[PDB]
Amino acid sequence: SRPIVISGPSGTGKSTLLKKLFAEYPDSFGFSVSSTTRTPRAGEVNGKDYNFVSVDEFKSMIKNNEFIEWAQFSGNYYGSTVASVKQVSKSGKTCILDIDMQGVKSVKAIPELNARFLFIAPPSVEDLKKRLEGRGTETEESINKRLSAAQAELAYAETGAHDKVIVNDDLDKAYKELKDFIFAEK
Ligand SMILES: Nc1nc2c(ncn2[C@@H]2O[C@H](COP(=O)(O)O)[C@@H](O)[C@H]2O)c(=O)[nH]1
Repeated sequence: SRPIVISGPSGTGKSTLLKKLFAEYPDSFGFSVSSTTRTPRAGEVNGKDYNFVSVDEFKSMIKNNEFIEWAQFSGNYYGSTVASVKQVSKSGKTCILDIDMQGVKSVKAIPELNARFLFIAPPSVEDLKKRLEGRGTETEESINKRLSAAQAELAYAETGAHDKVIVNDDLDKAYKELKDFIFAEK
């Protein structure tokens, strides 16, 4: 039951690594489903990817102390709840939290959770830029901000804040590392 917090910039293939994990070990791990006020994307199931809540409900959740941690990103709110983590743990599975660097810093400050920290790094920031540009979705201005956030995360990883850093420069290789880390148990 030590929760594993996984973080890393989007574009690293991080969702595919976890997709594989939950495919191979469906009865061993439970995902912490965060609440968010952003709008759902095609493919996302409310209650599975996120619990999509209004701003009035997310404010009520803040005032009633329902979060382990919460942040804002691009004007929308996101947070991990006490009740989603508690339900996975009482099911008897290992809780996995997929959160950003602000979320990592916050859970670091909660000794009680006793979490493990795994960071999934891009091959390099230049490579991340190529993937984000190759998607065609982002603008010059959002990509620049994402690269600046990924540089801040890599500098924070060199303080020794995570228990393990995986460089995802090949999915199957990073997936073998991820399972080696996890099933080591501590
Ligand atoms: N701190 C924190 N960050 C989160 C949480 N859920 C998702 N994030 C993040 O906020 C960003 C946006 O996620 P997206 O909108 O793509 O699903 C990503 O950096 C992702 O890691 C949460 O519960 N807490």
